[PDB]
Amino acid sequence: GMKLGVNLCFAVKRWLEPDRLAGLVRDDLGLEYVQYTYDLTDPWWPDIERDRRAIAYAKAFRKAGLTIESTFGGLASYTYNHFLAPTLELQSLGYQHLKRAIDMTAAMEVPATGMPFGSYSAADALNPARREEIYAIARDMWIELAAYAKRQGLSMLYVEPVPLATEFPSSAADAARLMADLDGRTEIPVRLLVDWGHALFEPLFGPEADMDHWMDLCQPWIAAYHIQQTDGQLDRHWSFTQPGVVTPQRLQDFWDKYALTDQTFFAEILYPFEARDEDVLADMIASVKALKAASP
Amino acid sequence: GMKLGVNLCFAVKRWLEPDRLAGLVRDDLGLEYVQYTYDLTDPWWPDIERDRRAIAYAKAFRKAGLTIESTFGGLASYTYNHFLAPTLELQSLGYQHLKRAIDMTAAMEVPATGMPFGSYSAADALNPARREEIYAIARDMWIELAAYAKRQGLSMLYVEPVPLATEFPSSAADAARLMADLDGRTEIPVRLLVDWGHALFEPLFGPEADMDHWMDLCQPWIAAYHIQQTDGQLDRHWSFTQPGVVTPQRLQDFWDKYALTDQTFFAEILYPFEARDEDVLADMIASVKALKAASPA
Ligand SMILES: [Cl-]
Ligand SMILES: [Cl-]
Ligand SMILES: [Cl-]
Ligand SMILES: [Fe+3]
Ligand SMILES: [Fe+3]
Ligand SMILES: [Mn+2]
Ligand SMILES: [Mn+2]
Repeated sequence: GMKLGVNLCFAVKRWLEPDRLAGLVRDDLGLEYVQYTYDLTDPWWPDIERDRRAIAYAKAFRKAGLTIESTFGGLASYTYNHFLAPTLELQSLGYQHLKRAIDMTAAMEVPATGMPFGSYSAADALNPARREEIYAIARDMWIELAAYAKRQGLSMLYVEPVPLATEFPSSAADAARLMADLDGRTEIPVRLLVDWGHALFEPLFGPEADMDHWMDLCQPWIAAYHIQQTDGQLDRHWSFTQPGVVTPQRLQDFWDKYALTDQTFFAEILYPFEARDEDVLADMIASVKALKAASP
Repeated sequence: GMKLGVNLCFAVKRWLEPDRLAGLVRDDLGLEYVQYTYDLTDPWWPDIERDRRAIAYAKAFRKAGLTIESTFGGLASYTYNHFLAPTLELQSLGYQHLKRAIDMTAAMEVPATGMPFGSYSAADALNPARREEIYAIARDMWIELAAYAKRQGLSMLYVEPVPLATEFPSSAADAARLMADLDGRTEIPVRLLVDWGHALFEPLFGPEADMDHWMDLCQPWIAAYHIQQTDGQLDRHWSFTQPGVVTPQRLQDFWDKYALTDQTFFAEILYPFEARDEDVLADMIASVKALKAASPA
């Protein structure tokens, strides 16, 4: 069936021991394809200690026979505005964040990394001229960072669109424009990672909260996915033990409809900090079994 | 009335212009006491750019007539395990995290900073020997960091207990132990900031999920609070337009019962990222109006 994976966001703060985490993904989840989260080792940490730990993960995962296909921004990263921030200095700290995340990913010998693109201030979000001026700087920064990433040995970067009018890209049309702006201008490809819970967010996208609309405008650029359960009313990141609009069969039918091959459906499931480790692990296991029960 | 303040977590990613943020707290929320969040300027950022931005917020708030009483950890910070992490290198990254936060706080001329103490890994959380080993290192770290803070001009550090058995301090008994261990050993005081949603978390604390139990074991050490609305079943951080067990009047009755004076009740309200700016702002204003509506004895 569908190529399933897991983003390690479920394990944040909890199963930190590299061999224990690899074993959990292999033996408990029965999954092979992994996306490593910045929420395990912060790009900003001094590089010696950061990379020592990130490399320990990379080694443990290789040894368990798992494939870390990419690293990706998480909640610590998403807290700040990065490339669409309201000052050049803050946008340059976005450059430096991603530059450092690229270094860490190269230390892991992982081929790709990505993140949401960034976020406008409240004032800037309301001002199209301001948005475009900021964006032009951001777009040039990603050209330079693609070149850097290529020199570090990476093969691809990703941008993850978001369900916010105050950020970019939000809509399938926004993502199409970003992808056109970068295509033929970057030394390695910059592609889209589309999160099902973002695309299906109804309050912002209404009748365009629809994955066919994403394929219509963006199919050729979508290189990977985040999957999660949601009611379409907030970005839930629920597991597949929970009810909502993203049934496992809906996922498998999309997979088959578009003849997908290597565009990993990474489960990106978030738990409240205060949930107990045993309950999170049980839930994650039942959730993966629910996903694997879809009929191809 | 009770001493209300606001933690700037509600503004993260949104009202970032320093004078607009300051004016919003002053004019729209009608408040004076502020807790600045690490979520606006990351302690890890390079010092020069980091302090330029942090200092711009400090100056704008001071000019608007607001008092930034402390800086405090937010979600970016809480993502990591820090002082209770399973390797000494990860613990040392927690040390450096707070050291850098102290640098940023001194640059702002803010007198105090704090955060939750840190977090055990899943394996270590179940090994009392490991917990003890890790904690003894953590405690020694905070001693050194209190010495550094004093040298940088700070007056106080805070630890925020949390509603997880995998972290310490969690219970009022944990918090009393940490406080007792550190009292007389630190060059400036290390005190508790208690979040009403953490103390009132029922699934962990059962009948000890209430604030009188916190005063019974910890009163002398609780120097500030986070207030939020909650149903007591998860750590909600709801605003005071929402139903739940932490009513404005209950907060005012607690404030009067214990003769509190300067121990600021900072509203710490969390909004989904995807909520619209104007909806967050409207709700925050109605929430602060609800809090001000409480009736003092
Ligand atoms: Cl572990
Ligand atoms: Cl703004
Ligand atoms: Cl440092
Ligand atoms: Fe996602
Ligand atoms: Fe809190
Ligand atoms: Mn999301
Ligand atoms: Mn909390």
